[PDB]
Amino acid sequence: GCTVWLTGLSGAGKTTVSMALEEYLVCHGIPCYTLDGDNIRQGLNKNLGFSPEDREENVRRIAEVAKLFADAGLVCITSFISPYTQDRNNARQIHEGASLPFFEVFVDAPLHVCEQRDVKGLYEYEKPEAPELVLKTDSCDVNDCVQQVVELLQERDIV
Amino acid sequence: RGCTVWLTGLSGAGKTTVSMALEEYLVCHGIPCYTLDGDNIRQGLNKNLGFSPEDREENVRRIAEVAKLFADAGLVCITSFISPYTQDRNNARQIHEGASLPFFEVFVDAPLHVCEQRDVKGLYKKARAGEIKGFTGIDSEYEKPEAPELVLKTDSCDVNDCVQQVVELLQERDIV
Ligand SMILES: Nc1ncnc2c1ncn2[C@@H]1O[C@H](COP(=O)(O)OS(=O)(=O)O)[C@H]2OP(=O)(O)O[C@H]21
Ligand SMILES: Nc1ncnc2c1ncn2[C@H]1C[C@H](O)[C@@H](COP(=O)(O)OP(=O)(O)O)O1
Ligand SMILES: Nc1ncnc2c1ncn2[C@H]1C[C@H](O)[C@@H](COP(=O)(O)OP(=O)(O)O)O1
Repeated sequence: GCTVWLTGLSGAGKTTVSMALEEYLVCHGIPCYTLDGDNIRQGLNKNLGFSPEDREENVRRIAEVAKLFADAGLVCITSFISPYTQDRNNARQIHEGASLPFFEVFVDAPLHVCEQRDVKGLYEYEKPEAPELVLKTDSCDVNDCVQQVVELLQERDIV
Repeated sequence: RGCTVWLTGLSGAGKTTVSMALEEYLVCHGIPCYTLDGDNIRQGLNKNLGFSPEDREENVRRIAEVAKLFADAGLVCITSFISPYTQDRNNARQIHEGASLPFFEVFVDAPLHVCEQRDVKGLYKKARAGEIKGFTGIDSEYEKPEAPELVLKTDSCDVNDCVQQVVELLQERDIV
C-alpha cells in the first residue's frame, strides 16, 4: 500500500497515533503493520550502534523494510523520532523511486508539552520541511489525528 | 496465520520458479503472501552486502528478521535465497521460534549436475572457467539441510507437484 512515516519529538504522540491508526485500519479491513523500536532495535538493527554512520544505516534499513511492506500492499506505519532531514529525505526517495506512496507525517507537539507529558520519565531534532501532514497533538485529540491521516489516505486511494 | 516458508538450494535448483508458482497459488486462494528474493532484497535492504561468507551470513540474518516481520503481520512469507550455511538457516529458524512464528525449511533439491545442465543464467559455465569466483557449488560450499520440513526433488517432480507438496505441508501445519 504505502508508508506513513511518523516523525516528531519524544512524547509527541507517535506510538499513540500509530496504535490508534493501525486499529482503525484493521477494523476497516485494510492490511497494515507498524515498525517501531520494539520490533526493529533487537532484530534487524541489533548490530547497529550509536555512531552517526550506524544511525544513518538504522534509518536506511527501516525505510527499505517499510518499502517492502508498501510493495506487498500494506499500510506500513513507522514510529521513530526520525530527527534528521537527510535521513527522512533518503527514506522518501527509497519509496518515490519505486512509485510507492510515502507520507511524511510530522507529529508536532511543543517540547514543553512533551516534557510535561513525560510519558516515559525520559525527560537535535530537525523539523520536517514540507511534510504531507502535520498532526498537532497538543490541540486535537488522538481520534481527530487518526481521522486526518485516514483522510490523506482516502485522497490518495489507499483507503 | 503468518509463517515463513524458507527455500534453500543451489543456483538453478528451482527456488524462483517454486516461489512464483506458490505465491500465485496462495494469492488465487485468498491467502496473503509475499516473496523475498534477490530482486527485492539484494539491491534494497541488502544492497550493501556481497557474497563473501560473512556477507552471506548477514544477508540471511537480515532476510530472516524481515521474514519474521511479514509472518508477524499475518502473511505467508516465502524466501528464495541459496542460504548455503546450516548455522545461518538454523539462526533464521530460531528467530522465528523466539517469536512463536511457524518456520518451514524447504530444501529445493536438484543435483548439481542438473543445475549445471539447466545453467539458467550461464553462471555455472563462467564459474567453471574461473570468470566468477566463489560461486556456490563450484568454488564455495552448499551445506545441505539435514532436517528440513520438506524436500522438493525438482529433477523428478514438476513445478505444480512441488507447489502442491508445499500447500499440503501448510495444510498439515494448520496455516491454510
Ligand atoms: N558467488 C555467488 N554465488 C552464488 N550465487 C551468486 C554469486 N554471485 C552471484 N550470485 C547470484 O545471486 C543469487 C544468489 O544470491 P543469494 O542471496 O540467494 O545468495 S546467499 O543466500 O547469500 O548465499 C544467485 O541466483 P542466480 O540468479 O542464479 O545468480 C546467483
Ligand atoms: N493527539 C494526540 N496524539 C497522540 N498522543 C497524545 C495526543 N494527545 C495526548 N497524547 C498523549 C498520549 C500519550 O500519553 C502521550 C504521547 O506518548 P507516545 O505516543 O508514547 O509518544 P512518542 O511515541 O511520540 O514518544 O501524549
Ligand atoms: N520442479 C521444478 N521446480 C522448479 N523449477 C524447475 C522444476 N523443474 C524444472 N525447473 C526449471 C525451471 C527453471 O528453468 C529452472 C530453475 O530455475 P530457477 O527457479 O531460476 O532457480 P533458482 O531460483 O533456484 O536459482 O529449472
